[PDB]
Formats: sequence, C-alpha cells, structure tokens
Amino acid sequence: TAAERPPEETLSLWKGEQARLKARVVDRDTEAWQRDPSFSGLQKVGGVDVSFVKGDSVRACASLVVLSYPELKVVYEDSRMVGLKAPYVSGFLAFREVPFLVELVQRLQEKEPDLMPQVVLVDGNGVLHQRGFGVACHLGVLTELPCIGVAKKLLQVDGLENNALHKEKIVLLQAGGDTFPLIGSSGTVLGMALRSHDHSTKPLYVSVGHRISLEVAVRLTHHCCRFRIPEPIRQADIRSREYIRRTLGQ
Amino acid sequence: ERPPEETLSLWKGEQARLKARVVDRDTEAWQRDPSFSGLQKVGGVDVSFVKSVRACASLVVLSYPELKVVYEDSRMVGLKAPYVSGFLAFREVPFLVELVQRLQEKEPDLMPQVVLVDGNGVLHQRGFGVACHLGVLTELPCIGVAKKLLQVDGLENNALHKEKIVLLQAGGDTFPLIGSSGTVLGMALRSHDHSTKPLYVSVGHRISLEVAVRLTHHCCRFRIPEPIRQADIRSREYIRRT
Repeated sequence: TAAERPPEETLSLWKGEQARLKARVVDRDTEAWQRDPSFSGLQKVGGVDVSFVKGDSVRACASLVVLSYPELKVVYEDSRMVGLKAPYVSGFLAFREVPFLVELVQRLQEKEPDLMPQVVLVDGNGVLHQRGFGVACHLGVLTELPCIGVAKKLLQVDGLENNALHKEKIVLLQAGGDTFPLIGSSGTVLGMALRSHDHSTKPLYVSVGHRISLEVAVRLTHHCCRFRIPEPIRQADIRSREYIRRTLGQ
Repeated sequence: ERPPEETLSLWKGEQARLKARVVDRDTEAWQRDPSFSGLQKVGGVDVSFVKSVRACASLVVLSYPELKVVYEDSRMVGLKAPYVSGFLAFREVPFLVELVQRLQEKEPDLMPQVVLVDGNGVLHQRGFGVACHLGVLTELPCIGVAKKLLQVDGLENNALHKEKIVLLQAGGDTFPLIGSSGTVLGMALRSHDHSTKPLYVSVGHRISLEVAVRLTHHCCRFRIPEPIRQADIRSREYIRRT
C-alpha cells in the first residue's frame, strides 16, 4: 500500500493541509544578503534530494548537503535510508518526502548548528504548482528556511504548456543566465525558465519557495550551476545514489 | 585474482598451437562481392560480467543489409576466470561456442555467415585474440571489434596516434595500425559521421582486413556495430531481469 495511489479521501485532506500552510509563504526577500548586489553575506547554500530505489516501492534515500558560497564546496553532508509511505502523485510531492527533509534539517541543527544553510535549493517546484504550494514552499514553511524550487521538467499548470511556442522560447535562450518568464493564464508570473550554463540547452524551471523573490532565486540558482543541475542539488543526488549503491551490496 | 604463471604459460602455449589454424584472407564468395551480395546473416556476441561472478553471454543474428534481429539467445554463464589482458578467450570463449552450438541445434538455417566479436583478433600480444579463438573453434568467419587500442607490438595511444584520429572526419575513414615489426595488425575506423572515437578492427578468421573494416562500417547505425550493440542490449536487459 506504499505503492498504492492514495484514495480521494486522503488526497482531499492533503489539499486541505496545503491550503492551510500556504498562508505562511513569504514571496519577497527577508535576508540582507538577498538585497546585496553580489549576495555578500551569503555563506551557506543547502541542497536536498530523495532518490527512490528502483525495485523497492518501499526504500528511498534522502540527502542534505550544505555548500560554501561562492566556492560551492561541500561543508556538510547527510544521507539516510527511509521507508516510503506514499507513491509519487503530481501536486502532492511533499507528502511522500517532506517529512524526511525536515528530519534531515533537524539533524543538522542538532549536530552542526553553525552550518545551517541560509537558503535551500529543492528538487521540485515552489509556487509553480496546482495549488500554489509545491514541495519547495512546503519545506520552506515547515522549517522557515528560505527555499528555491528548481524543477527539471515543466509542470503544465495554470495554462503552461510544453508546446511549440515554449520550445521556441528555449531555442531563444542562448547563454547561461538567459531566462524567459512562466506566465499563468491569470497573467501572474509563476517562475522563470533558466538556461543554467553555456553547454546545456534544456532549461531549469525556477520558482519561489519561501522568503525569497523570483529574481533573486533565479540569479542565485544560476550562480550555483557548474553544470545543468545546481551544485547543491547535484551533490545531494550524487550522495543519495552512491549510498543506495553501497546499501544494495555493490 | 590473476591466475598463476604456470596457468598463463599453458594458455600461451594453447594460443600458439591454435594460431596455425587462423585464415587471414577471404574464403566466402560474398566477401569479394562489391556489395557483399550473398551476405544474409551477420552475428554478434557479448558477455556482460557483474562486477557476484554472474555474467550473461548473448548471441544475435541480424539480417543484412537491413540489420534486423532474426535470432537472439541470452544465457547466464557461470565460470570464474578473471579478466587478464591477452587471455580474454580463456574467460569466455567456451560459452560463446556453446551459444553457437545452441543456434545450430535450434535454428540451423540462421547460422551467421560472419560473427562480430567485442575484442581483438590478430591485434593481440600473441596474434591470437578472442576473435581468432572463436573463429578457429567454430570455423565461422570472425571480425574483432575493439573500443580501445591494445598497446602491443609498439602500438601506443600517444599524441601521434591521437593526431591520426583527428584526421578521421567521416564514417568509413580509416588508418592502419602498423606494428614496430612492420605488420599491419588492424585498422582504426571512424564508424559513423557523428562519432569521433574510432573502433579498432582486426581479422579474426576467414576474412581479410579490408573486407572486415568495410563490413563493420556497414553494420554501424551508431558507433558500436549493430550486431554487437544488440547482443549487449540483450545481455544487460537479461541481467536487469535479475
């Protein structure tokens, strides 16, 4: 039943919790380094990942890393095998993994409180979401850490579509740092498509999680990119997959 | 790990004995045909080893020129010989032979007219790589296809060698691998237009080098020749079906 889709009875409660927690999202900058032209004052950037074991519908590995800024060197790392309770359901990602991420942050607080990250990059959307409250917002509100949503595929919500027009806009992205906005049918700006480095063509889709503005989230994500995937998320995923490989006796 | 020297010494002796049976010229009418008219069946083999000792050996037969799979067989194999460069056949050739015998017993009309092998033929420490070994034990024509240069008889993947690779610009372009002896051990082959890393092609058995290289090029939809690529896909897929 860990792989079984939750009943509608359960999904409705999850929608209720998302609406409750959404009132606490802060979609502007609240940190001094975020208003600094060079992010002076930013020293620690977090990244998270949860990799789900390929045969097990029951095993996953959750990882948290903290990187120095601007050097992007790993100064803290933690991976844990966890037991899954819910499958992937689009729009409800937080409910299969956010408790593991929260526990990772609490373990950091108990073990190395001086390495608490000043912002966390999350593998998943923030406000670009069926109900405006994706996993990056969910983590932000439960920890009160600033959070950025970094997605690798476009969530087709509020009129967004990976159609021919969208693919043309991607072709128009010519260098790392170039962007185009993700606009809902309401006209609201849900996020930005970002070409993350010169030698990638598939963009990241960046949205606000918590306690950050969209322009700052985009700039910082760009600055964290040595490859397509931002180094905090990339290093977390590397560790999750390595730990799974070791656990699976290899 | 590595086998004792007494064992490698016996294996070198065996390689020398069998090498006398290698035929390094064309013996099939389709081989001298400008289009390989008469060639209908091209085999490929692969043996994938999980780094316990479990491994999977696969044989495919493809139609020519269409390169469609007409026969496939994947067998879990269980022997424990380690990889020793120059002695590859001694960890896998009996299982390749057994695949060929299974084809003969099950679909004798699909027996391949030539087999592409992942590993060298005469490009080898003692002139008798796994592709020759398979050729002599089955008497099928065999082509050795390697992805890295075996540094033997003075061949070296140095800057000079890397300059020649840069000069390979189109699928089908080649340069010969000339040993310090003056012997031509094989050819470097740019196997298609959108790959820069060459294949190293050598004679296994009952084929000339010029025919082996041309046929290998014709079997390449991607960098790796389609018979080998399809056997490898099946070995890994079979293993993943743990």
